[PDB]
Amino acid sequence: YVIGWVFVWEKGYQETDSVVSSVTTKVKGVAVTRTSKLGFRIWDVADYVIPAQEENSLFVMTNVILTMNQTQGLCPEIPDATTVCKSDASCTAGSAGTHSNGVSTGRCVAFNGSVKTCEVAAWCPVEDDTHVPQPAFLKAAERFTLLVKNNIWYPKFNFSKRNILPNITTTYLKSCIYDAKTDPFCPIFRLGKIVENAGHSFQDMAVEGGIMGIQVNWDCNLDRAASLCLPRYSFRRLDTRDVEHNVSPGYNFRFAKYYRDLAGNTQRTLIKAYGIRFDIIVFGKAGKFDIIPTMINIGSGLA
Amino acid sequence: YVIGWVFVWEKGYQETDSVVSSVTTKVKGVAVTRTSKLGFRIWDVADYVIPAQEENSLFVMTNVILTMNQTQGLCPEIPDATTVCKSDASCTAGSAGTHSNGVSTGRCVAFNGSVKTCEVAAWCPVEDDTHVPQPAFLKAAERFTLLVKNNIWYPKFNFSKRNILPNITTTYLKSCIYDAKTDPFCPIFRLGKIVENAGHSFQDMAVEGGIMGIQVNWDCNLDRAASLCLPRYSFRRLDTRDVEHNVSPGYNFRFAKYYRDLAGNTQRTLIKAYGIRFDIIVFGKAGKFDIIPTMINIGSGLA
Amino acid sequence: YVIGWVFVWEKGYQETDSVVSSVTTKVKGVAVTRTSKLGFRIWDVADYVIPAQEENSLFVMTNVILTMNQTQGLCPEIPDATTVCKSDASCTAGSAGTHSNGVSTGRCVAFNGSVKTCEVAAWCPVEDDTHVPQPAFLKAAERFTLLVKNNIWYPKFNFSKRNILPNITTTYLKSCIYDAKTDPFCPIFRLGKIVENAGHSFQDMAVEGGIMGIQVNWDCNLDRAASLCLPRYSFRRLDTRDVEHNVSPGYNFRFAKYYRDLAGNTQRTLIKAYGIRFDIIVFGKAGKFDIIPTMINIGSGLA
Ligand SMILES: Nc1c(C(=O)O)cc(Nc2ccc(Nc3ccccc3)c(C(=O)O)c2)c2c1C(=O)c1ccccc1C2=O
Ligand SMILES: Nc1c(C(=O)O)cc(Nc2ccc(Nc3ccccc3)c(C(=O)O)c2)c2c1C(=O)c1ccccc1C2=O
Ligand SMILES: Nc1c(C(=O)O)cc(Nc2ccc(Nc3ccccc3)c(C(=O)O)c2)c2c1C(=O)c1ccccc1C2=O
Ligand SMILES: *[C@@H]1O[C@H](CO)[C@@H](O[C@@H]2O[C@H](CO)[C@@H](O)[C@H](O)[C@H]2NC(C)=O)[C@H](O)[C@H]1NC(C)=O
Ligand SMILES: *[C@@H]1O[C@H](CO)[C@@H](O[C@@H]2O[C@H](CO)[C@@H](O)[C@H](O)[C@H]2NC(C)=O)[C@H](O)[C@H]1NC(C)=O
Ligand SMILES: *[C@@H]1O[C@H](CO)[C@@H](O[C@@H]2O[C@H](CO)[C@@H](O)[C@H](O)[C@H]2NC(C)=O)[C@H](O)[C@H]1NC(C)=O
Ligand SMILES: *[C@@H]1O[C@H](CO)[C@@H](O)[C@H](O)[C@H]1NC(C)=O
Ligand SMILES: *[C@@H]1O[C@H](CO)[C@@H](O)[C@H](O)[C@H]1NC(C)=O
Ligand SMILES: *[C@@H]1O[C@H](CO)[C@@H](O)[C@H](O)[C@H]1NC(C)=O
Repeated sequence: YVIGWVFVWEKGYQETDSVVSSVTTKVKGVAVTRTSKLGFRIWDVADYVIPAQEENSLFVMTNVILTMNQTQGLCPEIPDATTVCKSDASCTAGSAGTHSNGVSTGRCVAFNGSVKTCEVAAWCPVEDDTHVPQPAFLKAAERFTLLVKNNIWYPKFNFSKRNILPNITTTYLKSCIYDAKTDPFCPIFRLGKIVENAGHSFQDMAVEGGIMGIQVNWDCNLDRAASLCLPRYSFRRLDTRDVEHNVSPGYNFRFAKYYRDLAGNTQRTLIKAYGIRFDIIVFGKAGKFDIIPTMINIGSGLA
Repeated sequence: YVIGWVFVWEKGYQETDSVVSSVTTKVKGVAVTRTSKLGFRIWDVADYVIPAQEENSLFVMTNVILTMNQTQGLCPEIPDATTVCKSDASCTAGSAGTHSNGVSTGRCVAFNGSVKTCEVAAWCPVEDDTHVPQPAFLKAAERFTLLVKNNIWYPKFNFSKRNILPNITTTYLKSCIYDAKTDPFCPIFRLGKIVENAGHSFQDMAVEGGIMGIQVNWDCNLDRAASLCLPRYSFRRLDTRDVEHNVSPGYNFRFAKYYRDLAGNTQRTLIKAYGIRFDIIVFGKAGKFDIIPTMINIGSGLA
Repeated sequence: YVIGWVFVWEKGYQETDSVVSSVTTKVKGVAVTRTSKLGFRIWDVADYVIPAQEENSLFVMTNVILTMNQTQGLCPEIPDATTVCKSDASCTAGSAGTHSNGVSTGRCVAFNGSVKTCEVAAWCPVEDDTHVPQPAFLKAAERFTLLVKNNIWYPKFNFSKRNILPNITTTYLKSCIYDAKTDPFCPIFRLGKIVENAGHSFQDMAVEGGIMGIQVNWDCNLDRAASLCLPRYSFRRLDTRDVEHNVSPGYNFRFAKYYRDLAGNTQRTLIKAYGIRFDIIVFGKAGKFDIIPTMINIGSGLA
């Protein structure tokens, strides 16, 4: 038993290589407030997915903080301890610490509540993120569906395969949603269910944003059949909620847009967009018997 | 013969590792209609490539469907069987299926031709994609040229190399275009020829969009010379045309832009951009003799 | 000694696999000119980082060439030797070479200095890049800081780890900046220091743009402790300055924006943005003892 079995279980036979992959992704679903005889911006795939595509990944804008009607000028910093001031002292004029968004004048200017903060020359008013809004603005996004289409290639063979298996069909695929118990190959996932299979609740993760991984895992013993090489799915949170132990901000990005009247009087407005980012983290290795390399590997065992 | 030859052919000697890579890409070429004394938007690299860069990849906008002059409001759905209606029945008021772009009122509203469809509260009018325009709008894109610049690094060595080989020169590189028979190292490819070397015709693939892979393949026996480690090129289609057997849509994306008068009356306009996406799918393994690890590997053979 | 030691040093024991990774990046810092009682656009993270995110990578806009107030029409080509003309000859009417941005009329039109160039139908005036401005416009970017947050996963284990090590804390992390001699684990790098650790000077590399790699390298003997698996950092230039020996342009991209009056009279303006691109090139392999696969590998040694 021993000698044959150990090589046969271990697979020193089968020649193996790691997988070359390509991906495309779409989100589908709509969100709204009010109805007929009324107006409120209805949300679709052309709004909430920006940027429209990324390599192996996509974003969903779950919650938004709005910075409005800016010009460049003079205003107070936000009340945070590292430059809350009784009077000017460490806030050196003509200097700007790496946390900041503007340059000191040397003045501890008055500000409401806590009675003063250090001044900055900056875009004004400053960005305030002291209270990330709750509930998360795009609360309806839990129900949206992500389509993950993936093609795998093995350079050690003429082989390739598409994650939409060769027996899935139109009238099913227009309404299937993935479930590991009943539909192990439908390429469509429901965003709330991506996060729930990772053990987190989308109700909360949507507030401050985060990063989410669809681990499309490929592993094939290519000896059997092309009909029998198959994908398996798993889901992982990739940020972490270790606050005060710290991690810098929960995942977000801070794009802006900018405008003028005909007379040229500039403004920016800035969106601190909090969201969940979905990374389609494909990985695989696959093996095929192949006698030539096997004879060497098993040859060490044959001695 | 046997014992030495099998190890010598197989390369249990040579120590090997898989490649760390970076890429940059530009497209060059122009497209037009009309001439002097006339006006029609002339197309260049600043228009047709959007988004301007992506990781290991780029897009070319071959064909465009235009959704115009929108507001949020009340309008019919497109005539497709899953909600063509004789009268209201399954189209439940206050509900929206995952195919859709708006919410039911419960009314099977009249619409022209096929006499009715279910209503949605939505962006209106709805997106129509029942007839992807032919010939493809940017027909001239077949002649455009993509420059692929790639640098490879092997962490098991101090080694790196640039795919623009160390003997290519200015006056050649300003006009070379790749051909596997005569110019195996020119970094410039012609888009129509990328697709033709994959066996497809750009004349048709430009209509409904798709995904295309430049497999820049590196494989070196580093023992020989740095002058003799070299890239090899190959081209693969990565989407598939298995319609009715289905694949969801052919590759496209659906960005939009949005506007107001000074009085604030909003619009969007939405581009369903169909195109070819080019993925610069670099992969390599390379090997160098190295006596220390060889002595172990060949040691199993020496027994 | 020999038999045990060679297997024990070489690590045919320990089972090993290559790493699955995710990344997020932010830049922080500000740049300015003039002060109070004066106006000049102040620069922050919402301006200079565009595009707002990319997979494993980010851009910093170090230097900008401006193409202004365009319409489509008739104008001369830039004075470059491959179509500087004494009179019309090779510049065939209705043809456009792959270097160009417009189509020949067959006329060698007059132009100032060198007295003529071939005409193009084009966007006009043409893009001029004959003198990349010096010093680089965003000179202050040397002082900006990039935060690199990286999570690693090993599919051969339940294992994962975050590059912000489990003993880094808030009040340090709000002001640490990386240095291989004193702070080997702070996730924040200073852009000028990224380039200086690669041996180049940011003072010059900022002029014509280029590509820069933060090689976050993971290598763990997982036997020891999760507390003792640790990242190591290194920095590499990935473009090259081999001019005249050539490389096509130094790294840049050429986005544009476009506008109309209410009457619809179109313009574009085009930014040839030169910058440094930062690629967070994570790679790792890690090994853990594991007796089952070891017994096979060492079994060849035991014979
Ligand atoms: N320009 C803008 C502007 C603006 O300038 O008004 C406002 C924006 N939000 C927004 C948020 C709430 C809104 N109302 C509202 C909601 C609840 C109760 C009562 C009233 C309304 C609106 O009433 O329209 C508009 C955005 C952008 C973007 O540009 C933008 C770009 C990309 C993604 C998202 C956005 C975005 O959210
Ligand atoms: N805003 C717009 C607008 C608009 O608002 O008019 C129109 C657009 N197309 C378009 C198409 C055809 C056009 N004429 C035409 C062609 C044949 C025969 C007769 C007449 C004309 C035009 O005559 O100018 C314009 C686009 C955008 C984008 O924003 C845009 C953004 C990114 C990529 C592409 C586009 C785009 O194609
Ligand atoms: N639209 C624009 C426009 C415009 O239309 O005026 C001008 C732009 N530059 C710019 C450069 C210099 C400026 N002054 C100045 C500097 C030194 C001495 C004296 C005067 C001023 C300004 O005075 O404001 C403005 C940009 C954009 C973008 O759209 C843009 C988009 C993304 C990144 C960068 C840019 C950008 O640099
Ligand atoms: C496509 O055909 C295959 C045939 O094997 C179906 O396979 C499923 O395989 C998993 C194990 O990998 C089983 O747990 C399931 O029970 C199988 N399905 C069924 C219906 O028994 C696959 O399901 C087929 N595709 C569809 C859409 O059913
Ligand atoms: C750069 O130098 C090399 C020297 O080997 C040229 O190599 C070509 O190599 C392939 C095989 O890999 C041969 O089929 C070609 O015939 C070789 N070229 C020639 C001209 O014979 C390479 O072509 C050189 N670069 C250029 C631009 O010619
Ligand atoms: C977190 O704890 C570790 C404990 O090992 C600190 O480890 C540093 O490890 C390197 C070698 O990898 C040594 O050269 C350093 O001297 C160690 N640091 C010190 C302070 O001695 C690590 O530095 C700790 N984190 C912080 C922020 O200090
Ligand atoms: C900006 O805010 C002011 C009031 O603070 C308002 O008058 C102005 O119209 C706003 N700008 C725009 C473009 O809405
Ligand atoms: C939108 O269409 C209407 C006619 O349906 C037209 O009057 C209006 O000017 C259009 N809007 C714009 C901004 O062109
Ligand atoms: C474009 O330039 C002309 C002068 O050449 C100027 O009159 C016009 O106002 C400029 N356009 C804009 C929108 O500034």
